[PDB]
Amino acid sequence: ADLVMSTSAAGNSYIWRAPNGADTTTASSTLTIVPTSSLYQSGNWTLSVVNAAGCVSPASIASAVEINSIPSTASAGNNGPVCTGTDASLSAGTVSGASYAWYTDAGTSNQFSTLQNPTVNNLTNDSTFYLLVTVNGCPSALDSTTVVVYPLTPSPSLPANFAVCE
Amino acid sequence: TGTDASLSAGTVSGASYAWYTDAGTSNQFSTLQNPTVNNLTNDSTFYLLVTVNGCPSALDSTTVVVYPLTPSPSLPANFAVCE
Repeated sequence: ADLVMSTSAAGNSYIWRAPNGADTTTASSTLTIVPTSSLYQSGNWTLSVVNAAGCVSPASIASAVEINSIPSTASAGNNGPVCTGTDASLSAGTVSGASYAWYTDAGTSNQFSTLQNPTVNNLTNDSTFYLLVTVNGCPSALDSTTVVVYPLTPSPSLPANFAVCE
Repeated sequence: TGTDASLSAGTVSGASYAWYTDAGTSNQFSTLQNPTVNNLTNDSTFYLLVTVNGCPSALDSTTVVVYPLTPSPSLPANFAVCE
């Protein structure tokens, strides 16, 4: 994600100091760092400004930036084939402390559940479900699963109505 | 032959697990400690990497051996008896 830092301070030019000493400038009160850059680094950032007389302000109190990694995905699946009309359950792998979120659509707007292994009610067809796993606020890609519904059992066949003598 | 199977891996301190369908670990199979395997009809093999603090630990192949098909039992040919 882009790293965005800004001030409200007035100045003619703004001086941005990276934790590792990298030092850049801009005319704007807002600096955006695109993550290809040598400045896309975590740690304590400081700012100082320079006015029209060429005078540089004291540096600001550092603001920490915490760049989090993107977690790996959880294994995801379900209990296996389900008889048409009955209940089923989903399954997700355990990772270190993380929240789980299941969605009813690939576009994760319709929240299904927040459980590690939620159940699914009344499957009559091959509904799919989508899993996100979030650690320290960072979601881990997305994992689709399909619960396969077995075909309906055909009726057994008996002889036609008949009669016998005593 | 024809049924399901499961894989197994030892527990180590916090580590991620990754199983591959090939020695060249480009085709991700699963990320579970002990994932299942569906429909084995032959001796498929699987490959395990274990990663700690970003460092993968060599590679470990396993083979799930599939038993040979049960032969059909043999009965006498069609026959008849009197009441």
